Amino acid sequence: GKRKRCGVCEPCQQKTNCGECTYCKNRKNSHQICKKRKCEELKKK
DNA sequence: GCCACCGGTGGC
DNA sequence: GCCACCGGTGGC
Ligand SMILES: [Zn+2]
Ligand SMILES: [Zn+2]
Repeated sequence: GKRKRCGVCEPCQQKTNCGECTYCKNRKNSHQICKKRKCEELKKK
């Protein structure tokens, strides 16, 4: 295996959740990070 | 065929 | 136990 976030992309440097995406609005049930914090390198295969 | 997203689970 | 990657696929 599993890749780790890069830690330096703009999403990785975000310090707070966007509060408006589907994953933010469903935080208590979602297994997914805020769409605005998802690492740009993890979006690539 | 695309892609948002469910949910199993690896890594800590 | 929590976080959130990632395989698979429902819904389009
Ligand atoms: Zn968000
Ligand atoms: Zn990153």
